Amino acid sequence: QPAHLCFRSFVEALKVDNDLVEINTPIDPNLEAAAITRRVCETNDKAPLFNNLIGMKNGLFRILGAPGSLRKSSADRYGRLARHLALPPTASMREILDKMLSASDMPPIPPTIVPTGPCKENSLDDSEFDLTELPVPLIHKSDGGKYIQTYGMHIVQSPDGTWTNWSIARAMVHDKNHLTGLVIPPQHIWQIHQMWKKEGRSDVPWALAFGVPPAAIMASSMPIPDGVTEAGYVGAMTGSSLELVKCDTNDLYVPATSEIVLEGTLSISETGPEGPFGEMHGYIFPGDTHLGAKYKVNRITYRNNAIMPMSSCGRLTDETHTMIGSLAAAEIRKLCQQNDLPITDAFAPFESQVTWVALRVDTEKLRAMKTTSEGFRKRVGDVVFNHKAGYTIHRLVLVGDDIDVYEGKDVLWAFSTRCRPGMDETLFEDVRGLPLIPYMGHGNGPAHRGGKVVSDALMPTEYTTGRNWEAADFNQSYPEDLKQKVLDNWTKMGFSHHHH
Amino acid sequence: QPAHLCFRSFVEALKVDNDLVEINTPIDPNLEAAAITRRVCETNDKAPLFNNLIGMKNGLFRILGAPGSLRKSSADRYGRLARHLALPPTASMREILDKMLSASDMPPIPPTIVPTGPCKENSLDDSEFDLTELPVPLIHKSDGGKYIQTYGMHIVQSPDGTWTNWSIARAMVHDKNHLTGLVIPPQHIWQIHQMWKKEGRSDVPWALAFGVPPAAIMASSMPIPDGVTEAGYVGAMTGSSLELVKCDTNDLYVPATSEIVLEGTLSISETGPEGPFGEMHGYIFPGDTHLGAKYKVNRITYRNNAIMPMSSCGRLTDETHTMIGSLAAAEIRKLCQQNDLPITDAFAPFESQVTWVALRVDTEKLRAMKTTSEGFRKRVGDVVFNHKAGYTIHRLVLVGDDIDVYEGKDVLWAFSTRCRPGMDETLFEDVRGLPLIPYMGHGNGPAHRGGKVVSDALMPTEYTTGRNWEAADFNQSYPEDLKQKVLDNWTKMGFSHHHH
Ligand SMILES: Cc1cc2c3c(c1C)C(C)(C)C[C@H]1C(C(=O)O)=C(c4ccccc4)[C@]4(C(=O)NC(=O)N=C4N2C[C@H](O)[C@H](O)[C@H](O)COP(=O)(O)O)N31
Ligand SMILES: Cc1cc2c3c(c1C)C(C)(C)C[C@H]1C(C(=O)O)=C(c4ccccc4)[C@]4(C(=O)NC(=O)N=C4N2C[C@H](O)[C@H](O)[C@H](O)COP(=O)(O)O)N31
Ligand SMILES: [K+]
Ligand SMILES: [K+]
Ligand SMILES: [K+]
Ligand SMILES: [K+]
Ligand SMILES: [Mn+2]
Ligand SMILES: [Mn+2]
Repeated sequence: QPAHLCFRSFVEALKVDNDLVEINTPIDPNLEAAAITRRVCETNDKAPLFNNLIGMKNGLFRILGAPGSLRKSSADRYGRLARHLALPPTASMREILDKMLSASDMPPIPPTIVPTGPCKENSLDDSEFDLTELPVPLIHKSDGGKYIQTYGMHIVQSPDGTWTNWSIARAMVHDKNHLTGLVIPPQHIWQIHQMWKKEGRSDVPWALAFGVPPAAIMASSMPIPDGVTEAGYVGAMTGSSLELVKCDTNDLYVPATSEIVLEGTLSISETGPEGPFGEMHGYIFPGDTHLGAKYKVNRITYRNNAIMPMSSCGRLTDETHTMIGSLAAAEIRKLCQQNDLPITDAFAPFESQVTWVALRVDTEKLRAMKTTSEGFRKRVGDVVFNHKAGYTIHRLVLVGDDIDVYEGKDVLWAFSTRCRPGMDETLFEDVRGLPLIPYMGHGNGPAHRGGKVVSDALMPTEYTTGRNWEAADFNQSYPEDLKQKVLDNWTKMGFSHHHH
Repeated sequence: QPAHLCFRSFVEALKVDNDLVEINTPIDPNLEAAAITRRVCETNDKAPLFNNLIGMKNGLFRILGAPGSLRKSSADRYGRLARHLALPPTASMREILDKMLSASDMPPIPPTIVPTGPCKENSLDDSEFDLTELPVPLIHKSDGGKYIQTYGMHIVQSPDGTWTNWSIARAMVHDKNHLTGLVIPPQHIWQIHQMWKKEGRSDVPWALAFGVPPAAIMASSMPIPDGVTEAGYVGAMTGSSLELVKCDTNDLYVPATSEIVLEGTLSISETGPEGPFGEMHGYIFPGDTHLGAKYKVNRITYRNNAIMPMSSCGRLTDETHTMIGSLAAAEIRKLCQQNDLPITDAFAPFESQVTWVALRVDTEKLRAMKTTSEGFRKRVGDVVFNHKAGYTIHRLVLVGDDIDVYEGKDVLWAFSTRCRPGMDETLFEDVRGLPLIPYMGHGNGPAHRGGKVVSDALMPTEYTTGRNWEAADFNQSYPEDLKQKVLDNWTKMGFSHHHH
């Protein structure tokens, strides 16, 4: 089966790519696996596969770290993401995000139910497993639990059966048969949870599948619209109906090739201690435990020689940056276009800790709108910050057509030189904020409200008559024939490969 | 003579350092020399020495580009700056800025007058030179003139004789015996010019010395206090009295080893077209010519085989970043300390196009002040933005003790995660602004006023009880013994030199 449709095949793809380090000597899931993975993420090294995890029993489990993190080379920087999607390993960010958006104007391709798959090779009933006895990692030294769930997919369905959501949300072991985790507004797992709570009759049927088809974990990390079943969106994007098997203990359906599946319920009434956790923005607040949602596990099924993917998240660069930021930016690009705004490209610069999105403006279209910065900033921020796709983003930077938003240095240049602090910005205090950002939940103001801004790095003539500068750079401040002569004589004169 | 005291010796030092490319074939001063130099600056290559400049006659002149730009290696990144100051080539930014500040609490060491020096080896009187016939560079394709002056020192003295200022300000050729250039508030050349204008009796005696002692061009680029003669400050910093010779046609004194000296007057009444120029923030606005100050040249003296230093300035990284930004930041650090503010370090991140300064706070001292963000931001911004040392800086970022302000990635991390937009910021609209920033002079508001901000990236507990987080990074979220084990086993496991 293809790498984008089968996690086991994805691991083989990383090996073939010379992008895997297999570690066959004993590694402790208490911090060691995650420390190695953290080092990998901070240095853009090969992904680690821990084949000999201290505490692994009866097949549960090996760990793959850094599944969606960056490669060292510029030419295949995003190759691990490309390998989630059947794209060439040299694919650009633009090409990856376009692939992720391509299903948004296609009919869904609903999944196909099959009678069995590798995820049924082994099972443990409620008398046979204990989550406290598995080699669940302690990911950061101050975490408030062992975070089993950093790269699996939660599966919950609306009470009326019409929407099945797949998403990533963290969860940690509570006791032998429970997890606690984040379930917070406006996330779809929370929206669905609320539907069950208002119905008031039963806990939410739930499954958590680890080592799912890579294309499915990508959509799990993307804020596709309310009501849209991720499986059919992935089917459309990949051109293939995903094969799913029914859970044993409930009527949810999981990918046939899932490495590990937990089946059970998400409580509509119970909570338990959750966190703290070393989060996407690079911080942990030791001791800041709060009550989180509580999951009961009734059954485990798993592949022979199951592999658990793990994100050792925090400071740059890991899945919480490459996937959360970029996929939010993609959805924001589309949202803006659907609201008739002249946005061509969007990206969350890593330098911003993926709290900014830079929006590239088609300034020919902007000029035709015969508008102003104040008005335009207001319109953009209203669209984005009132929508779920804008949840994680606290600063929008509007830039003109000369800026490549996928290049952080160029975004920082434009922001620092073209947006006058205060005057060229509009603050938004009556929008939902992301509490996980330290300046929100641990800051001076409301944890859940405000703290957002549109920063307009469009110059005045971009609204009127057109760009009225040239850059003072090699590219723009010298004629073509001279530039080429300089380049052609560069090594001859005594000065200093694409792939590397 | 030492490299820090003699420009010719500095050029030899760069050669010895394997940090020079000598180009002995003909190079056109019309764009080609500056294009090569621009490429060097954008790639951190070796400095170019153009020994065969088309139009060089009777010894005027060779060009050295990129004299204060960066080296490629991390270990000697700032080595060219270190070579201005007799520091080891591995000197840190902190060490360079401390050297530049060291004279601020020392007695001046006044200069020594000597009867002659190399700068008197050749001369051209007013019947013998024509500035339009020298190989003056066109630095950017849209510049409004040939900018002879990008790395020399203007020398002007107060009418009462008590202050002699040395500074860098650009100037271009106007005609055979005049330059035009920027002379703008609050710069010392402008302050002195104003004194002569109010006296109303004569034009300002002036000299412009190119290829001065490297320690002197550093102080020329630094906003040392009003009234302080740079020569005595350099003397103190270097521990040696600078040797100066008298001009032939006026009573100013120039460094004995200056490569090229122009003597004449800065008019108190005349102006001429100046600019546009590709400036420090990375832009040129073609056609934006404005009236500038007008200089009359009466005499040229020069060394045999004179070398003109040239900054091909614009986008990162060149002298306008390494020297303007860093030296402003140094002076701001000292200013803050002298105003009893608990600042330990300051740097202008290159990523900000040197429009920001990050201020590292001693948060033990801050806690003892029993203050708040609003109050502290206000106090810091009042000190800095009401002072000349703050002129070029539009954003101050306050960070706590865990942030290395000399590392832009860490400044950007702290700004993006710890400063809530709006709430954690104070805008300053009634301060002098830097018109050269595009969002000022070519922006939506007053060109010369406002557009400044203090952004407080101190977390709330840094004002009260102390830091209450750990970073989710390799360094902070794993114990020492584990980190060391990981590092020791890194290459053994299969993962990937200081000098490179
Ligand atoms: C990739 C990824 C992702 C994620 C995550 C992760 C990862 C790796 C981890 C590691 C686990 C971390 C964590 C966190 C931390 O940082 O901790 C986080 C946060 C983030 C932001 C926000 C808030 C939170 C999470 C949780 O927990 N919760 C939630 O909520 N979310 C989330 N995410 C996101 C998501 O996935 C999206 O958003 C979609 O979109 C969903 O879907 P829908 O369907 O709903 O749309 N997480
Ligand atoms: C290093 C350097 C420096 C500079 C420069 C340069 C360089 C290389 C060039 C290339 C030539 C460029 C130019 C520009 C452009 O960019 O164009 C500029 C600007 C900048 C900012 C601001 C405004 C302007 C100059 C002019 O022009 N003007 C002035 O004013 N200034 C200046 N600078 C600064 C200075 O030097 C300081 O500031 C001190 O400090 C002085 O001294 P005192 O004594 O007064 O204190 N420049
Ligand atoms: K999703
Ligand atoms: K603007
Ligand atoms: K100066
Ligand atoms: K703050
Ligand atoms: Mn969803
Ligand atoms: Mn001065």
